[PDB]
This record gives sequence, structure tokens and C-alpha cells, in this order.
Amino acid sequence: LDDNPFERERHTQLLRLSLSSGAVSNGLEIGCAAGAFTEKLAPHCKRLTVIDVMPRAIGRACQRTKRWSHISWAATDILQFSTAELFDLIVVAEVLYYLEDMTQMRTAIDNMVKMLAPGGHLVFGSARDATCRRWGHVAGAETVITILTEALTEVERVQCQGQSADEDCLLARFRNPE
Repeated sequence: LDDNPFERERHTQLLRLSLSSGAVSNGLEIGCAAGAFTEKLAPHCKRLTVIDVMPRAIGRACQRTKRWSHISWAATDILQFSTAELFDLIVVAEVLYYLEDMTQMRTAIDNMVKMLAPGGHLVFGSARDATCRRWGHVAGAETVITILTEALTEVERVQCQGQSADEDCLLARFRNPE
């Protein structure tokens, strides 16, 4: 799905935002789909850790990025996961579909904040509130962006009104105040 234009643009914005501070020491990617984005991010991270509830998704994404030796993978979700070294970039571009209510949502967000380095950046993207609403995911971009703003400083956003009904989404970039 390289040459479908919408995904092309979304990946480019995600990367642009992720890149804005120069190279990342220690990055976290949350959810990894087929490894398309990990492949673009790995080269700009001194260390990259990728977390994904779905093991078979990891078997696959790992193939894709075999060439780099500074990536590691965890079969776990953002509620259950925790690190010992903070992250200067957390990317969360995947609908956290496994989040069943606002309390899971609120908790997931706290964990992300707990793992941001100082002046670390959190880049978020997802289908807006109403596409997610359409699919049983409780909430999406605007609700998450309201909660993230409580803890973090929004630096920038971009909106990706692509093609179909599904293809319309919002990305925002937050700084963790030092």
C-alpha cells in the first residue's frame, strides 16, 4: 500500500513531526501495523522500541526492518508496558483499538507521559472522533488530544483530509515540559 496517496501523505506528516527535533536517542512507536512506518523511523533513532498487542504483526514487521539492529519489539499494550529509560519520541499513530473505555484511555495516556524524557516529544495521529465512533473504538483524535493537552504542550498539528470516508485524520505534536 505504498502508492496509495493518502497513506503516503499521512506517513510524511508523521515523519516530519517525528523528525522536528533532529535525531531521536530513544524512540517509542506504539502499535506497528505492517512495519511501513517503522521502516521510515528506524534510521533516525539511535534506539527504537516498538510495541504491539499482536505477536504475528511483530513476526511480520520484524522481517521488514531486519536490516537495522537497534530495534526491539514488545508483544504488549500501552496499559501493561513500562520502561526504565525515558523516550525522547513516542509516536502513537495507530488507533489504540484495544482501549475499551475512557479510563483505559486516561491510563494509557498517563503511561505515555510517564515515559517521556524531558523536552521529549509525543507525536499522535488517528481517525477523528467520528470514524472511530463508527467502528466501536470508543474515541479518537479530538478526545485523545484533549487529554494529552492536560499533561503536555501541543506544539503543532496537521489535518489529513484524504480520499474516502475512512481517510481523514488529525496529527498533533506535543512537547513534554522539562
